Amino acid sequence: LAASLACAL
Repeated sequence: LAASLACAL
């Protein structure tokens, strides 16, 4: 979840 937030942004 954490990495997917960073990736999205």
